[PDB]
Amino acid sequence: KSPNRLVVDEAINDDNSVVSLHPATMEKLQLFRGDTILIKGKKRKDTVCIALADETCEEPKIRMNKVVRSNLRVRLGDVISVHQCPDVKYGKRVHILPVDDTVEGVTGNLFDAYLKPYFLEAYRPVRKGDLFLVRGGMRSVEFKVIETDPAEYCVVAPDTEIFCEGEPVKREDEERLDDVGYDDVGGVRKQMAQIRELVELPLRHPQLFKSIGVKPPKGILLYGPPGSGKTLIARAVANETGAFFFCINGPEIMSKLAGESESNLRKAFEEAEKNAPSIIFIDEIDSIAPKREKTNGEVERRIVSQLLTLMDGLKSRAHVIVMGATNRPNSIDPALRRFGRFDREIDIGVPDEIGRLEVLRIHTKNMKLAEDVDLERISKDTHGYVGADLAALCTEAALQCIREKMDVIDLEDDSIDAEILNSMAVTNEHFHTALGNSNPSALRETVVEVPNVSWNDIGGLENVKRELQETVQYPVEHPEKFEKFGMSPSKGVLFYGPPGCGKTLLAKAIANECQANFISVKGPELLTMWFGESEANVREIFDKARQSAPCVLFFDELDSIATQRGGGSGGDGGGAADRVLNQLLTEMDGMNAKKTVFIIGATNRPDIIDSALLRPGRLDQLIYIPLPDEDSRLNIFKAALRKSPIAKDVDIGALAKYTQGFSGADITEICQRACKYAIRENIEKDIEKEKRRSENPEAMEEDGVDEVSEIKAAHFEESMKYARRSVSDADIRKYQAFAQTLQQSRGFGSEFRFE
Amino acid sequence: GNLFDAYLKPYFLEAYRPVRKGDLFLVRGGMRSVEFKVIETDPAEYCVVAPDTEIFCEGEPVKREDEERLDDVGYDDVGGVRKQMAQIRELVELPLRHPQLFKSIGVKPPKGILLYGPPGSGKTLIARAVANETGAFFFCINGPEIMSKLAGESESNLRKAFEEAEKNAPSIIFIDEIDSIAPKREKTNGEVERRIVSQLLTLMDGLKSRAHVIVMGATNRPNSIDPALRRFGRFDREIDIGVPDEIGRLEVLRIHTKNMKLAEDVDLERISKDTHGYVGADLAALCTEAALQCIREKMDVIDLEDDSIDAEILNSMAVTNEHFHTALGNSNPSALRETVVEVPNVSWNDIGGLENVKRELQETVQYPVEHPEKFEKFGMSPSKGVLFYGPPGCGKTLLAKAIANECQANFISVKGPELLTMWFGESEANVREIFDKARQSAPCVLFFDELDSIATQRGGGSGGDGGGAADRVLNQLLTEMDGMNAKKTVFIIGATNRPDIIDSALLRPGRLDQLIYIPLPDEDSRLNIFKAALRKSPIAKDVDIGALAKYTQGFSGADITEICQRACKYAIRENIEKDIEKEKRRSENPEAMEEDGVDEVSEIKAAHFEESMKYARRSVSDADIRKYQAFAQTLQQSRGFGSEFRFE
Ligand SMILES: Nc1ncnc2c1ncn2[C@@H]1O[C@H](COP(=O)(O)OP(=O)(O)O)[C@@H](O)[C@H]1O
Ligand SMILES: Nc1ncnc2c1ncn2[C@@H]1O[C@H](COP(=O)(O)OP(=O)(O)O)[C@@H](O)[C@H]1O
Ligand SMILES: Nc1ncnc2c1ncn2[C@@H]1O[C@H](COP(=O)(O)OP(=O)(O)O)[C@@H](O)[C@H]1O
Ligand SMILES: Nc1ncnc2c1ncn2[C@@H]1O[C@H](COP(=O)(O)OP(=O)(O)O)[C@@H](O)[C@H]1O
Repeated sequence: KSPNRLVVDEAINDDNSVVSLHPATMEKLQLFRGDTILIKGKKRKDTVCIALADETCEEPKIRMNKVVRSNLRVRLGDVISVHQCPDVKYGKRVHILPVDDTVEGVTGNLFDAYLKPYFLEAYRPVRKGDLFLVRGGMRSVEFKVIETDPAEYCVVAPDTEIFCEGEPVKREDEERLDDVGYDDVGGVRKQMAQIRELVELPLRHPQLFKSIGVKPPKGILLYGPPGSGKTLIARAVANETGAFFFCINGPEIMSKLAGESESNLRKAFEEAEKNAPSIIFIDEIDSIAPKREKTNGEVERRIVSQLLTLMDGLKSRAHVIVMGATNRPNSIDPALRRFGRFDREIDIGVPDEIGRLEVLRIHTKNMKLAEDVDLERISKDTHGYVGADLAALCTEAALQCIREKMDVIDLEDDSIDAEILNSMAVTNEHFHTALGNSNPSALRETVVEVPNVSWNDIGGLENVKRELQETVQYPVEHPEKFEKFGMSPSKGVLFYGPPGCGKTLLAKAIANECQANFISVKGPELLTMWFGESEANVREIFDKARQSAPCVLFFDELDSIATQRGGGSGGDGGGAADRVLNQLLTEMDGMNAKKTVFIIGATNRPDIIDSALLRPGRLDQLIYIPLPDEDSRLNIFKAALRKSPIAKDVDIGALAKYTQGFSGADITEICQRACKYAIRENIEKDIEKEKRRSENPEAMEEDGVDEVSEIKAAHFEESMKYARRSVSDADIRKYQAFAQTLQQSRGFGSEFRFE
Repeated sequence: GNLFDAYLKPYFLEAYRPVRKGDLFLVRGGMRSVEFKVIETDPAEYCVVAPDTEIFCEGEPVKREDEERLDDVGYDDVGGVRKQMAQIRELVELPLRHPQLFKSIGVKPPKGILLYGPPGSGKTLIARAVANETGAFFFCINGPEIMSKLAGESESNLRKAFEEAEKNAPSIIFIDEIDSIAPKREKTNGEVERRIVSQLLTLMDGLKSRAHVIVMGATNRPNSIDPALRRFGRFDREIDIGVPDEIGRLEVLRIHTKNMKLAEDVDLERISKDTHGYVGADLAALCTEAALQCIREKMDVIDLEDDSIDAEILNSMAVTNEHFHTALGNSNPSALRETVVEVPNVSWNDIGGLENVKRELQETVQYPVEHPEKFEKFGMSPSKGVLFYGPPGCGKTLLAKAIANECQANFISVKGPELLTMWFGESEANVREIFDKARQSAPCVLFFDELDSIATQRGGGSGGDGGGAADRVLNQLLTEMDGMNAKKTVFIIGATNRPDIIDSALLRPGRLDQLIYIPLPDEDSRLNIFKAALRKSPIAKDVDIGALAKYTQGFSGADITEICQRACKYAIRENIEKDIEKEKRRSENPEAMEEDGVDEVSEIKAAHFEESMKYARRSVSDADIRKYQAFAQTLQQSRGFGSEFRFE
């Protein structure tokens, strides 16, 4: 294996003529940064590129994009040869023609529309016969290079002539460059990695499994909310590995007559086996094999059995992978997930803020977004949006831009000029309107997130922070030393104290600091899961916690369900609170084996909490969160005002001294009322602009920077007029009569000295 | 490749294995097994392999003769089911190994066997092993395949199978997934659904006389099928293939890694301890994932490609502990909710004190079962109901586990929340199922914990006046305990923390009528508990323990364990801070020397114990002790009766 032989890799930058290598890789071949490098591919193909040094890449791997790989007829992870050749010289004339399959409906000067920005200031190497993709005008166009002066390869220069006259060329056997790839899917990085590591061996190296004799995975079930992108992921995996893709739709198979439905699956399996390696995607598999409780027999029980038979009908491996897709794991019957039929399961959940931003950037790559568009704000605003909703939002923004452009020009005809299409810019107003018009679809889904709260957002509670670190961070980040002492740490924490003191913030901060997933569940949410209880849902939550390890499972508002039976709980009819409490106890007893899931509970009435929760193996550790002291009150005031442009004539310290018995929520409410007063004052000052000009039309422009109207001492004094304490004095002593009994430290202070 | 150095060189290394011309042998390696057939040898027919003996191997592979495959399932390919394997072997040894004897004796042999357990537990594996190791003919019937086909064809397939099996007697018919063919009669689906099952029943009676044919069913739950299948003659035998225990899981892991070259650092015992709720299929998948991870790591550095990997390359792959750890972390169990019938590892030495309770438990439990021939001599039947009461966290569950282990009896643990969680639209059979699982596992100890949730008195000391959940379960428990007295080898032990509010229906004779009070440990027992909790922790030499026991008054065993846990956490923090010094010093001075002179143990010192004792909390108030004493004395009647009864 010569040093000039490497393994291709996917690149972060999507430039069509840029290849990234580590400096150590280039040192072995005398390659320098910014040079011109030839790469040889398969089936007698080759390309020319330029090199950039990136330290993130590794020596064995070379980074390229999809277009270069398509030109080289190679796939990801394949082996290529890299050579250097200084014969690449400046060319005089290069003749390029577009592809007929992509230029339908657009007629005009494609030169200034696409090629002029494409070759502007970039010395992109060009080889005769290759193809490249240009994105613009809300579409993508394939251009195939026809001729060039310097033999086969050349460098485009400002003085180089670019010939483009001629009819569009006809597509050859080369694959489409607009098909789905790994760059067309966003927010599913972990699941994408799992699927890639599951399917890399059976697909990229099939014959190896004839030699080793180990059975590769066969059945994969993807589940998630509709529109989350299961089919997109399947198609991307199939395309980027070069596999043959056969798509089976559940409605189509089920709709057809009996016997035909059984024959279609057999034909599909036969074709996939004959065209191995291949991927069979059974879209919407829930319709074919529903749960056995349906009690509908005859034909309903035939095909599913046949399906099971045909799942076992694959007598031996044939480089064939079946990929199911449903909405809920419990929707299908258990017999489908036996050993050999469907062994692998992946959850494609609703994306988070970063995933939503990635999807938005994916769906706007053909659009010319204006400079004022802020996709980060849109990603923050869209909560409960699946990728389909984001795609629809982008389409609506594009359509609004098209409507605004057509409002002023009556283009009509049959083909819009390419320059006109490229001149359309989508602004922030279109996105705002489309976002306001649209509605989410995955609001009720349990979100598994990594919170943004850190320790710096919490005012005080330093001892609680230290105890939480010792309790949570060490068992997971440093597990190799806990086993040395032979003592297994407890995984149950219960925060108790006055309401609005920072228990949820502490849970989010400890989840974020350990870089662990966070799941938040409330008592009303547990009770709302139908009073004709579907008792599996609670278990589902723990299941979602089990596959997301490491994770922090936070239960809030336990006082609604976790009250003692009869002694301190209303509703003696029962069946709702007691049932959920028993299910929680059983799940917490059964969760001890995961070793990486921490359960945190919060309550505001620790005296009436059920004693069954405090037993070992359950939330047996108790932490008391008190009202913040004056230093912590100063910290909370500073934290609440981290963004508000507060005026310089402020004290804050006397605010902390004055606010006794006020919780953090009360401080936040005081700041909110001060902000409202400042808003009112700013509005009244803005009204002066209209009033003065109405009283005198000859008034001059007074728009000398907008009046900030900072939070001044007057606003704070007005807000403090009705500042209400949320906790009475009796609450503090009630909590103290539980903390001291749960500490046993008033009489044990430095009184145990032994040698 | 060079199969010689790959397989034969280690096979004949230092072993003087006799070799006969014409035989075959199996060599395991490279994640596979290879059959080698001996062709020739110099000393006539038999010879002894020696280091100076030439080994010729050049030539094409031979073609398989009528000899059976050596990779087929056998008794060594099944693990963790030793008792059930013995039962099946003793049930099928006579009809299969000695068939014609049943034409002479005239006694009807067993015909129908139903194996049940969680999916993936290994029912088909057991059936195939039994069929192969007895030389019987094996016909496999799959429920989905029979049910899927059209009407009339489904009835004809069973008839053809029975005809073929009878014509090729002795034989075993395995009806895999029999639950689909004959579900419970409550399905209320008629016509075809009622045809085949009836036909099945007919074909179960269609075997007019014995024909050296054994039918072997396989379902998931005994109550899933209709009762008419288990009539006299159709399906008379039933075996439960439950989820394996730690030893069974270790056996399965060793079974599935016999073709793999495990590295020296692999500790399968830790994996067996870690995997809880894993059926054999899950363990097989885990081993396959570890092997695949090893293959990926090996392919990461070499681009072998071609079409056939060299045998030496395959044999060079070693599976390490990191691969097993990663695969175990990735995998998830499948039998978590199954009732586990285990033999606990707790012994008397793990319990601090309670010597009188240990003696009473021995007299109550061990003697009636280990020495039953002398109880009948006196003519008095011992009671089988014990109720532990006392403060929480004092060792009632430990006592139950220890008494189960000392008698070498199975242990089943059930909690009140588990009983209530069995749907509030109660499937009332589940409680009975537990007792049924106790009945077939005799001798067994059935331990009920946290009875205070369901066993409170009706109305007087129980919340939720709507009813239907706690009272129903209490009535079912009373009925089952009344009906359990006939087994003579099942002991029911209950534990509660509020004996004053317990229902008086439980204390009647024939039920948990014996009461034992477990008190807070005394100072000697506190010393014993401190010693037991620290049996593995490397405690420092500057410790007293005795003054710890003296100081901890009103602290339960759980409190002592929590104190030790907090001390361990403090030691962990100190060790982490000391480890950070290795990075800090080298960052402040890159020319620092290697200070890795054995890892700092950071033993539990007096400072850690003193820090932990700062917030050491008593879990029981002083009122709890007197509340329990106001029940113990009334349940003992011994304050006024001490050595006051002297008669001759
Ligand atoms: N994670 C994602 N990234 C980018 N696009 C997505 C994503 N999820 C869904 N989409 C878009 O949604 C459209 C249809 O979604 P689809 O995959 O059919 O839904 P389902 O997964 O329920 O079958 C696709 O055209 C795709 O562009
Ligand atoms: N110690 C604190 N530091 C910063 N913010 C706080 C603190 N305590 C309360 N807050 C504010 O109070 C609001 C709600 O408090 P929350 O944590 O929900 O109360 P609880 O602990 O009762 O759930 C949060 O938005 C948070 O900003
Ligand atoms: N006790 C066991 N020992 C060894 N392997 C087992 C055991 N139980 C299950 N397996 C493995 O599980 C695989 C399939 O299990 P199977 O017997 O088909 O499940 P079921 O019993 O539900 O039909 C078999 O290939 C076997 O190797
Ligand atoms: N006498 C004792 N000897 C040893 N350990 C004990 C003792 N009492 C309590 N423990 C410890 O307390 C923990 C839980 O006690 P447990 O037996 O569950 O209490 P309960 O009897 O209320 O069920 C166990 O892990 C055990 O190690």
